[PDB]
Amino acid sequence: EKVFFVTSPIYYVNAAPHIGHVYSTLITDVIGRYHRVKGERVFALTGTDEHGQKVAEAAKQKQVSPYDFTTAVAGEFKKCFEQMDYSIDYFIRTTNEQHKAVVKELWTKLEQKGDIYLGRYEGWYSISDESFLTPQNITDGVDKDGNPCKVSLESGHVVTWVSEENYMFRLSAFRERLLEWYHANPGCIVPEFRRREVIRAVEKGLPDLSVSRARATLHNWAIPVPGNPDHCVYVWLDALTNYLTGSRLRVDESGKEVSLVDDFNELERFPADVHVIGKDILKFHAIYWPAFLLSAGLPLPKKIVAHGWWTKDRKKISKSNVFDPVEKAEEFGYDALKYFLLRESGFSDDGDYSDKNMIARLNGELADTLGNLVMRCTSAKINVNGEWPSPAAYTEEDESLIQLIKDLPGTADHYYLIPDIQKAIIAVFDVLRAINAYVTDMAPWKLVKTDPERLRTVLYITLEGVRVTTLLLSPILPRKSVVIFDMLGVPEVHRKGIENFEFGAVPPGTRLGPAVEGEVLFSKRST
Ligand SMILES: CSCC[C@H](N)C(=O)OP(=O)(O)OC[C@H]1O[C@@H](n2cnc3c(N)ncnc32)[C@H](O)[C@@H]1O
Repeated sequence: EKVFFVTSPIYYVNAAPHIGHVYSTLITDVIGRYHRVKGERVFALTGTDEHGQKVAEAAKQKQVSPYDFTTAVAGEFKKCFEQMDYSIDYFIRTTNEQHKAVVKELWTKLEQKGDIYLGRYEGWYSISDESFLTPQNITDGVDKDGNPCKVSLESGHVVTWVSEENYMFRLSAFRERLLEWYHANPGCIVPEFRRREVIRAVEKGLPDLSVSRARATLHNWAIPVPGNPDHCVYVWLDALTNYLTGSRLRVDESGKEVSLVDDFNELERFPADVHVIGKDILKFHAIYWPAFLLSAGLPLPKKIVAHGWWTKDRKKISKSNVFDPVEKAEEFGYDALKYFLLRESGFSDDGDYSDKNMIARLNGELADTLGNLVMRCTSAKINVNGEWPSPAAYTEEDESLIQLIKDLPGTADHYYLIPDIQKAIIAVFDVLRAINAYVTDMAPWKLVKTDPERLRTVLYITLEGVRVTTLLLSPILPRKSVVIFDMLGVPEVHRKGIENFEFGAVPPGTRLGPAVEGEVLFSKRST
């Protein structure tokens, strides 16, 4: 047993944060959260990637030193993510000294086992992606200022030629072993098809990788290569090591580091259980990262979730679709927008954000299915005693609904683990819709007069239903799930832990929380 260790990719500090990074870190957060709700110990980890030519030149463009610039931008990121009301255990920065120590340690480790040598790289490169590309991965396209240039087929950004004496990691040595790892662990890359892509790529062949760069090129704004000040460590070998650094930092109550353990075992975090990333950076996480680790005698991660790219109104996120997530959060609600991001598309798909679409999913899932159920379920009209009634005899119809509620956890457990947050959300909302049909059917408004003894069995099942679903929706709706429980008057101990996935863990005679006359759970908006 280990600390469950979930990651978010650390982001380039060249520009303000947006929905893309909020999205990636939310997925990180939800996986971390669910596992905590399971009662497991967890370490979630978002951060910023600060070194390298991309950011270095981003600082030059804004007429200011990288030190001042990166600190400032990295600050916008901590602010955004604080306001997004997450629950991550650390915000890492590659400018941090303890990190640098680890990168140098890893570098040395790799050198030691003869898998780094001094070579050349003569080929293409995208500064904007800090990615080496082969000629097949570039095409003709327009420079800014209209000039003919070469653009990346992956990114679309400008690619410049590079002819440098660089340090080379022996990636080609590791293709057969990588291929075993992909096959030995047929669920280590999700969604499935993105796995297949990785395997096709590795099936063809791997060249050795340039893991250092000419100091000059980077504007001296990267971690030096050990034993050779003339070089700096490739931004990605630096950036990828952030996962190993967070696994070795010890953190205090204010979220600041205090110490860097010598060994990764001391904190029982490494290797990552889930590396949430974007499809755009798969090759580094699924080919490079594991290759480095094997070289160095380290463990490999368990799972890499590579997701799709958001767009707004089908047009791509605006360099020049203004998208402030914190405002859309203030507009519609923070849990509401978290939900929408997680529900509106799965990891296989390139989601398309639309205000009107979210108004729909708010008004017709959160408000009208979930919210609606709760408002009836807890009411002086139906629940005249404001308690949890004792169940009478169970109808077969009762037993059907219950079986759905008994099963619902085990199913969502798989989907959360896959991970597929979408097929875990619907899974719950299938059970919420059922619970709702049942109640319309049983007509408890009528039963309060005809058959109070039967109304006990109806109200109780509903309540336990609404409870087990809300419990399993916690990581999606962290703040509203607490409001739901408060209305239900569930004890705090029954809001966490697998013991409370059991049907009927809250016993009858439990008193409902106070009834506020205005209290609406989710607010129906204009179309
Ligand atoms: C070892 S980690 C080093 C990573 C490196 N520092 C880096 O890649 O920096 P970066 O800010 O350009 O990263 C872009 C990342 O943000 C998300 N993302 C961005 N745009 C998105 C969108 N439109 N939709 C969904 N997700 C998006 C997505 O996760 C993608 O990988």
